[PDB]
Amino acid sequence: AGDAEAGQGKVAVCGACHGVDGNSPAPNFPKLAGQGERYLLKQLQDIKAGSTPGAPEGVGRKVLEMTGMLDPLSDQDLEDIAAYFSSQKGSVGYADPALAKQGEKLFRGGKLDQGMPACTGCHAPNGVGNDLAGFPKLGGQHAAYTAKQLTDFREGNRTNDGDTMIMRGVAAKLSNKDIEALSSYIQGLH
Ligand code: HEC
Ligand code: HEC
Repeated sequence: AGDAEAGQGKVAVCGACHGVDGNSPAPNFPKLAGQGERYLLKQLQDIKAGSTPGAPEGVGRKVLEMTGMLDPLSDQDLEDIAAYFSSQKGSVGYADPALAKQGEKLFRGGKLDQGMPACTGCHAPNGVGNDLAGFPKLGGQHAAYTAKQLTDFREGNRTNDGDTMIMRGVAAKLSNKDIEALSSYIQGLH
């Protein structure tokens, strides 16, 4: 576990994009505020490994917008940063019913015809996740971000679910329309 107060001092470069408290309105930059600490730590570690210049291909999580950024930070610094954002208050955004009605049916019901589970079992009915398990909070996340993650899991661009193999398999059954719908619903969910 990290020291949130210490992490508050280690995130100046992050602020422009993620916001000082981890809530920015920038739709492609994920909100970090109130995310589970274990999840954030894993992602920081994975992003650090996959985004360093010369990283071996397919390792970790390669975030182009964060190349080299986490390189000077030690493990404990990443924990402190995770603790800092997890301690912040998340926000909720807009769920357009034209999309979010179908998004809700998918989120709660899955696509059992295609063997795809509902999302609620791991990410909770209100999208708060399960951080003791490391299942991320989704509720309130920017739709464009969420949509990109589901697309990346489906297309094999995001592969840092290897410890569980879960999201690659889930996202494989989602259409572009399904992803748009889910992401809209999730943006307003709490
Ligand atoms: C804008 C140039 C950024 C700066 C500065 C930092 N981050 Fe970032 N972060 C950025 C993007 C575009 C993304 C998403 C990439 C993609 O998949 O589409 C990210 C992602 C993260 C995450 C993952 C969050 C999740 O929900 O899985 C984390 C934990 C993260 N960023 C942390 C982080 C920190 C601690 C930074 C300062 C050291 C930082 N980011 C800067 C864009 C930008
Ligand atoms: C448990 C069996 C799960 C089910 C069913 C679904 N998800 Fe999931 N999801 C799970 C884990 C273990 C992870 C973490 C992978 C990692 O990198 O450690 C996730 C992650 C996501 C994300 C990424 C969130 C982020 O902040 O980047 C998204 C957007 C997500 N999951 C969406 C999602 C949806 C919409 C699902 C139903 C169709 C769903 N997941 C099911 C575990 C599980």
